[PDB]
Amino acid sequence: SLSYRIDVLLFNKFETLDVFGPVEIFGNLQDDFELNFISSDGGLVESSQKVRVETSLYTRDENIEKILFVPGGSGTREKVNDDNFINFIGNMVKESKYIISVCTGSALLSKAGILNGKRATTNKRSFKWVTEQNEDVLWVKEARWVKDGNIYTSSGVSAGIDMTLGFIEDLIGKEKALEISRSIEYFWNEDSNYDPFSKIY
Amino acid sequence: SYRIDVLLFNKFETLDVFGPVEIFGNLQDDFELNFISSDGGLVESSQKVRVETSLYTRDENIEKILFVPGGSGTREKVNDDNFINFIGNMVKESKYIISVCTGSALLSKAGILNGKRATTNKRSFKWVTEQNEDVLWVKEARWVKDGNIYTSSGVSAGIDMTLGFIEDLIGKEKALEISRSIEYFWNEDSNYDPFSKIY
Repeated sequence: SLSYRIDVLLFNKFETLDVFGPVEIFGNLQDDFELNFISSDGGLVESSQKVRVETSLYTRDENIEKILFVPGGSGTREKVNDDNFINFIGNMVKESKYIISVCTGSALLSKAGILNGKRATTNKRSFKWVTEQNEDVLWVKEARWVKDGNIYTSSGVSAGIDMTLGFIEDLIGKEKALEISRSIEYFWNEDSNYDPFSKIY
Repeated sequence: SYRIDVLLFNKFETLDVFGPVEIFGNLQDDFELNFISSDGGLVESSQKVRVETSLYTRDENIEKILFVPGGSGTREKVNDDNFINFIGNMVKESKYIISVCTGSALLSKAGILNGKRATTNKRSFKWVTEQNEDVLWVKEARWVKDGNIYTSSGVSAGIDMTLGFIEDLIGKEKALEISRSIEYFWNEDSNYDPFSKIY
C-alpha cells in the first residue's frame, strides 16, 4: 500500500483524452499512485471514440487515501439525468481525500452536490450546459482549471493534462511534475488562469 | 474512407496511442478505428491500461492506415522477427504509415524507413538511431512527413502530427475544428522540437 489510490471513473461514452492524458501523467508515478480503473458494472467500458478499457468495481478502503477522478464526454448528457449513477458518484466522493474532474465531469460532480459553494470550472464548449444546471456553484468561466481545497476541476483536454501536472506539483512537488513533462516530451502550460478557448464562447 | 489499424503490444505508451485516437476518433465518418495486436484480446500499457484488441484482418474494400506507438515495450519488441515481419506485411498493405515515439524503431526494423526522413522521441534518439544508420534521421523535428510515411517524436509531437496528418488528408479546417471542439492547444510547427535541446 502506497500513499494514494486514484479511482479513475469510466462510464459509457467517456472522452478518451480526458482520461488518458492524465493517466499518462499519474501512471508515470507508480511508487506514489495506485491506478485503479473503475466503473459501475466492472467489465469493458467504451469511450466515445470507440476504445474499450477493462475496469473493475469500486471498493472501499479505510486504509489508503483516495483520489476520485471523473472524466467528461457525451455520456455525461445521460449520466446527469441518471439518479442511480449520481448516487454512485456521491457515495465515492464522501470517501475521497481528493476529487478531480475534466471537462463535463464537473457536471457530474455538480449534480452530486459536492461543488456547491465551491469555485469550479468546465470545458468552454459545454460551459452554458453545465453551469445552468447548478447556481449554487461558484463557477469560473475563464480558468483553465480551478483548485478549491481538495477539489480540482478543469476545462478541455489540454487543461485537463496541465491541471494533472499542477496537481502533481501540489502533491509531489514541482520538480517531479517537470521531470515527468520532460521525460514523456509533453509541453506543459503551467498557466491555470487564461483559457484561450473561453474566447470564442 | 480509411481503416486505421492501431497496433498495440505489451507496455505501449498510453499517450502515444490515446492522444491520436482522440483526434481520429473525432472523425468517425472518415476513419474506422481498429485496435489490433498479434494475439488479440486485452493488451496492457506501461501505465496499466488494459485495452481490448482484435486480430488483424484483410479487407480489400477499404484503404488502410497502419499506426505504431512507442513505449518500453519496443525494446523487447524490436527482437521479434515475427512481430517485425508482421509489421512489414502490414506496411506492404497500407496506404499510410504513422508512428509516434519509439514506434519508429519498429518501423525501421522492418526496413520501411531505409532512405526516408524520419524522427523519434528525443529521449530515445540515440538508441533508436544507432539501430539503423540507413535512415535519414532528423534530430530537431517534432515530426516528419516523407511521402505516405509520418513519424513523430514525443507525446505532444504525436498529437500535433496527427492533426497535421488530418490537415494533409482531409483539409486544415477539419483539423482546427477538432482541436477547437475538444479544446486541445495545437502546436502547428513541425520543425523545432524544444526537447532536442535536452539531448
